[PDB]
Amino acid sequence: SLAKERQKKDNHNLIERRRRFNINDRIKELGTLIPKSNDPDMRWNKGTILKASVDYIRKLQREQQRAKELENRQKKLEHACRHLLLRIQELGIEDFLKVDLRVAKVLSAERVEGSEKLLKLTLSLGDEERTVVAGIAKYYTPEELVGKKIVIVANLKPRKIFGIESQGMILAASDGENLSVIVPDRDVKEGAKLSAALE
Amino acid sequence: SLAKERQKKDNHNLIERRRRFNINDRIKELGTLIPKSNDPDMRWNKGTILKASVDYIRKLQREQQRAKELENRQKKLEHACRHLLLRIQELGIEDFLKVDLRVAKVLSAERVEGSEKLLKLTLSLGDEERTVVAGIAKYYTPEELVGKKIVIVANLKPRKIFGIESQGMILAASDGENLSVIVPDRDVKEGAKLSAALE
DNA sequence: GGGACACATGTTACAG
DNA sequence: TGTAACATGTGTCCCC
Repeated sequence: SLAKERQKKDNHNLIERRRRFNINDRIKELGTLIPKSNDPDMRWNKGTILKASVDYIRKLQREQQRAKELENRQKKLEHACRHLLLRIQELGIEDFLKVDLRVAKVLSAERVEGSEKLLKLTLSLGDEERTVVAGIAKYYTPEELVGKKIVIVANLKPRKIFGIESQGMILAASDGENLSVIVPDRDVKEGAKLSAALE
Repeated sequence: SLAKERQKKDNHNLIERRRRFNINDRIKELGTLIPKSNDPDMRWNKGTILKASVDYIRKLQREQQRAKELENRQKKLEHACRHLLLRIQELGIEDFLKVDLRVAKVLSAERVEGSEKLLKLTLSLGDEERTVVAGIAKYYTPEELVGKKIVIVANLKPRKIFGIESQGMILAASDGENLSVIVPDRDVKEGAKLSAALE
């Protein structure tokens, strides 16, 4: 029974060589996130890299109560600014036409893997077609707006989002724990230009 | 020499045994801080606690930088509204505009059990209510103060004493022989913001 | 020469 | 069973 021990040992070896390389490479990542906090006076070993990760987390847990009070405060200041701006009416109509608000008919509603926030969807502006990413996952289901037409912003530059190119942006009114999209009352031909000036 | 051979080993073994104990006891301590894994049936092996803490820090770093941006924005608002209300820009008046002195109204005052000289006030600023503690019980009765409009420092950091949170503190002046609160001369609406009188 | 490291085996749990 | 996850003890390397 010697030919088996030659392979039973070679199997156990690369089991641990995978486990060793796994943990020791995961500690290396931790070393990149911790702050230096000092000059080259202490050598970064696993003993200290871990101790630093613990000490780093506890400090971050201490700042948690401060941020909770800021998010509460911003909900109150956003409500004030929302009402304050209501009495500043100085938009030049030339500066409004710079923005091209357009009606778009939805074609795809591809959810995005590993993401409970963003939804990928292919829109159609008539002749032109675009793909836009929308952070509306937790509220709007994908197979809900397929075929129905919505209002977006067109004159934008294509920017990669979550590894996806999104040339455009979707309008949405929010109320915190719930948000809606913008939708034409009566059906119109998609790709239509929104215009405030009366003709 | 076979003793010196073992003595070199028995020491070498103990030095390493103390090293692994340290970097394993950190992973244990690192596990006490990682939150629940959304699965009440989960195996917490080291390779995952390291992976977990890495991801848990990458997430806390984003949340930290977010509040870092928010407090900057909120600080910018206070700066704008502060320079708004003071049209005649004066350099020497600075260091005092930072103080938000306002006229409040004592809705209800009650003595605090266990304190000889403390008083729990319930101030109204018109817009909102406030609970402020002041140490003037040895001089003012709770029956006197009700309805009396007092000037208070309405933007002091909330300091908790006697388990009650004093949101700002009232103004008082004492000559040593006596003590009085600071009121406005003519009757003005609650929540009126004091300012320097000059032209 | 002592502290940190990676590597090859002995032990336990009880997977898949 | 035979992995998968934790354990110990020994040899190479480092410092400059």
